Amino acid sequence: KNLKGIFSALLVSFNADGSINEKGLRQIVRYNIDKMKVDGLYVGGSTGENFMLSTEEKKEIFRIAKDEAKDEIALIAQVGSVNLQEAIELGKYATELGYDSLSAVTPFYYKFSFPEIKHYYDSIIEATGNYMIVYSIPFLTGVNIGVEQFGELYKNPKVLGVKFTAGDFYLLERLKKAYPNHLIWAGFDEMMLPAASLGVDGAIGSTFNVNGVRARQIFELTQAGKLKEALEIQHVTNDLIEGILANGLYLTIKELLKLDGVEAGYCREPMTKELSSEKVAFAKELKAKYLS
Amino acid sequence: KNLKGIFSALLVSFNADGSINEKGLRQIVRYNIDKMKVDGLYVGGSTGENFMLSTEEKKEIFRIAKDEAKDEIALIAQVGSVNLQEAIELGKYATELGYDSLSAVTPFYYKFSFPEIKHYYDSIIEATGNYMIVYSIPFLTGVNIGVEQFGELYKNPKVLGVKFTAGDFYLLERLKKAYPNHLIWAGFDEMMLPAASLGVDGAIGSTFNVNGVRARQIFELTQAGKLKEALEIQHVTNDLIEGILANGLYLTIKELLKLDGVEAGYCREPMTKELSSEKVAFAKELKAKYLS
Amino acid sequence: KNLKGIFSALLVSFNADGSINEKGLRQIVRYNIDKMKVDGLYVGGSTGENFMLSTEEKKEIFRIAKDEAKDEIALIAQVGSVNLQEAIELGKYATELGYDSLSAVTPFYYKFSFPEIKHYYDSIIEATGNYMIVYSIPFLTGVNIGVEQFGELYKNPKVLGVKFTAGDFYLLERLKKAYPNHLIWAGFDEMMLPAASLGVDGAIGSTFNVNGVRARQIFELTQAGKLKEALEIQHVTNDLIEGILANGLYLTIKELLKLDGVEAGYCREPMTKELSSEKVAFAKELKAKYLS
Amino acid sequence: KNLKGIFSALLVSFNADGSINEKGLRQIVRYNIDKMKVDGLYVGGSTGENFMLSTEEKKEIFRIAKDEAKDEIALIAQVGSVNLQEAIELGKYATELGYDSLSAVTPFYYKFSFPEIKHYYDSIIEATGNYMIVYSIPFLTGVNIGVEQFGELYKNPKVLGVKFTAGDFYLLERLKKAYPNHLIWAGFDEMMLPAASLGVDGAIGSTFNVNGVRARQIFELTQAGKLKEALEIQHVTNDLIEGILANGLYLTIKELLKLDGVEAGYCREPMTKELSSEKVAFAKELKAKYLS
Repeated sequence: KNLKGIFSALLVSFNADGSINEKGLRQIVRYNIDKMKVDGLYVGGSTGENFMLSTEEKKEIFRIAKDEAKDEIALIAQVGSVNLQEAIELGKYATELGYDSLSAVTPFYYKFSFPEIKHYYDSIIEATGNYMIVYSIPFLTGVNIGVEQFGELYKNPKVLGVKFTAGDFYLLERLKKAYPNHLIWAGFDEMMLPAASLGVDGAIGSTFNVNGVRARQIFELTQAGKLKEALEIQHVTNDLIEGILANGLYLTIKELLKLDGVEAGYCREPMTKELSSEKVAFAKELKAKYLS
Repeated sequence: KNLKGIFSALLVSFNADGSINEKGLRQIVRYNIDKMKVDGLYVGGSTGENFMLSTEEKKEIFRIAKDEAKDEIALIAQVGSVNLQEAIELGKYATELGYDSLSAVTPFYYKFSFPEIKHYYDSIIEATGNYMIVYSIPFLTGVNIGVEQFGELYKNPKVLGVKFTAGDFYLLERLKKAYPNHLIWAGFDEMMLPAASLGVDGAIGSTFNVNGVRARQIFELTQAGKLKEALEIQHVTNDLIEGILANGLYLTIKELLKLDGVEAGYCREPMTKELSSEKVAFAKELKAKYLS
Repeated sequence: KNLKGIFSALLVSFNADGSINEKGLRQIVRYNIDKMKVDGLYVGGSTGENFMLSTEEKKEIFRIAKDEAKDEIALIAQVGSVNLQEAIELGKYATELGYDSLSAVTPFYYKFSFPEIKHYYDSIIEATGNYMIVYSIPFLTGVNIGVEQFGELYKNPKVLGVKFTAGDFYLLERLKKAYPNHLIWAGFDEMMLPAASLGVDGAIGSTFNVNGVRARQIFELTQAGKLKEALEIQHVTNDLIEGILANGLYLTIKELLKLDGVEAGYCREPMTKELSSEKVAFAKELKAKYLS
Repeated sequence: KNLKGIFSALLVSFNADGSINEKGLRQIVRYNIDKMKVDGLYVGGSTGENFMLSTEEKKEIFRIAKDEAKDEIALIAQVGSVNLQEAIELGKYATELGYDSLSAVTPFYYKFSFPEIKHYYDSIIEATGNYMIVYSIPFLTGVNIGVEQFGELYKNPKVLGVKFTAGDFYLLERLKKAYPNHLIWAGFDEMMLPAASLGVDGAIGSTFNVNGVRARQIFELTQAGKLKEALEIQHVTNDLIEGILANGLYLTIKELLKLDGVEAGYCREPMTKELSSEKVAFAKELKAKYLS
């Protein structure tokens, strides 16, 4: 399966007690495939509230997403953790389910050396036999990987490239220059246009769960050099994203899904579980203005 | 029980495959009680390599540590996690095992609001019925709590105080001024003297597993106003700690335990699991210089 | 004069004792106009080694640059300082010489409040009667100005816009969306393409003193939607910039000028004043690969 | 002259137009000598609003301060600048006025290399013949100097030690261990007690202009091992400092000087030049609570 193009970072529907709501999760998967018209789903990322969940819950989500998606789209499994044994267990399970690639966040909390980081990727790859996408998110992890360091990771032929949720466009250019055959997915939806201008191969985004139509337009128009139109659509997109961030990122994407009849559920504690009535009214304004 | 004084942050003995070495873990516990003469153990913190382990492995460690220490010292169980349901489950287990207080790291990775942080602490306390010590470690978590926010957390009468592994001595003084009946444990071993000079109630440290004799001397002498002797002991201690840090923190403390007949074992991947031979020899030099 | 387009941040030629070499400075001005084909010069910026100089030296550079350039190109005078009285003295002098606009760095070193920063700009504008361009360079100053704050600055109708030497492309987009008639000049030469993709109005850059031909090509091709070609030229440009940064930015640009018969002189202490012979040889390789 | 002990960082009296008020500056010098009973004065540092002034103004301040103080106290002249030629000119002037030592902030704004920083210090020392105190203020300058780097600076026998306006007590202890004969002055007044516990040789502080009685008490009680007493006085001191910081640091110290009859005047633009009315009243409350 071609892993280029537009991937939603899959949100998960939770019940009030924090358990997975399977019906709701399935409705989110279907909405992304049928209505957002994504090329793929990136499952178990930050957006899936993954790091607040048990290993069993993470397995449940992988199972559900794949059973619902079947073979209609590409599927990437984020299996990274501070616990390398958990990552390997999850990696094996997603690979056995048929996920097209794994991805793994750089290990965090502790200050791991680069050799420890490389061994972590190499271990998951060896144990699973699957492809690997390096998940880079400096603003959450505090981990910054340089161009030489990416080169060392890329010595393993099963590393396909990087989910680049980072704002350094000089690094972004140098990585494309140095490793032209390795892939890059942009991770900041509000910076899609300038990333696409530097030749990234796709994008993985939480806002694509509701704004997938615009996201594809910006990407395809930019690659075609229709910059004036791409920019107009990036401007509207970012008015919507600005509102979503101000109101509460995951809760507001979910409220926007609910407004279209998707049972997107609660957020998982210790995140705030439910929007206040004021913020629900704010999310309705965003719906009326940008997604009607 | 009295929770003041010197607490070692308990290191864990791992086998080559990353499983727990029960024999070796009870030896580290014994060495702390009998040879380091600590007031208590802080179990499942950063030093215990806790964040790289499964829920079951964390329970095992709590079980073994309590089974060995019995009633002889104070015991604090660090149960914090990005997963609040895990924290609750661990908090209940440790309470049922008889731990004298719980402690929990501020939830990390995601950027949680202060009301979400307070709700996390209040939830663990309500579910367990046990005491709580806030674990503050900004250099790992990126989370900074202010004096006013501590005041809000301390509105819950079961919050005893804070493990302050933080380098802001202005904040430290302000907290002791503002909340005189609440406890503070210093978390940076290499700054014990200046922290004790500001009236902290004890210390929780990784190096006390091997340097617990000097650590008690710095603390007790500083409190008695014997600054001359305390400083001399802090200088030697920091020669040892500078060496430990340069050679590899958890591995070098484990090696120093091994040199005293304690089966401290390997570190847990994704941490480097054993020292290079040259670094083994460096730790033997530290042992000769500072701990024989 | 039109202030859009390509502006070199003017380097200055120093003698061995740190005094201005007039003959060399005029050669630099001429090279930029006649060979780099710039739209204008930005005089007295970081690149001019401005902050290491006396007030009289800054005035002599303004005087010389303007006498050499006459009315052939646009000229912007950076007059910012921690000293507001100095900034006003320089602003008046540059305005009297006929500079097309002033620019001023946000006052730095001390942690100024935003109302202090706004008063600083309004004060320079009132005293001089000239236009003003806000010079934003967070990586040197530690000052970060937000969208709402730019709006307060832009309440003064003499503020034309901002020199944006910063790497936050979400802010960049939001600024162009919120204040579409105010101008933005890109300040990071190695990020020109993605900046131009978002509709910046020009660029101010140190490397344009030698790479002005390619810099204009990237900028014009990007705005025309010729991204494939713009990206190829940005990749070569960045191979050159990477080498310049590794070798020493100001000295290396001066070395590349010298190789074309421009007497670009020494750098000013406390910067290193001269390249080593090894680094001169390195600059010759850059010349042979990228500028021959 | 003995340079150990308590040094006020001299505040400067400005007129409404920003010019030096000589009468007010002499009154501040007198008040420090006669009422605060300081060991000495640190002239031309951040507290003196130095970096917002012209070279001539800085000279006037140095001349006036020495003329007023004569030989009654120690005097240190801060002459550092991004302009090394200015630093040398200022250093020569203060030296020939008879200042007991010079001091110089690490060059800032530009990202200077360590050999450039060392050459800056050696150059000022060579040109003046005077002793040098390294002025380290990381939170303003972003410059961090390590133990080994201080060793390299200390190879010049005229480098006496460091004004440590920094929060790292581990570094503080290491520097005192490594270079026992070199001096350290604490730069943060609100952390005087823990700095004194680690054996610093004195303190240089802005709040000593108004609170030098308690400052000397904390320093001396701490050095005698009377910690419970020192801590009490440190608590009251930090209540006053917390108020001062919240109300506006330099303006509020100046208001407290004015409330004791000293014509401490305005601050210099671009700093806010006078307190708002409500903040005048708050400063009055500080006077009544802590300095009456």
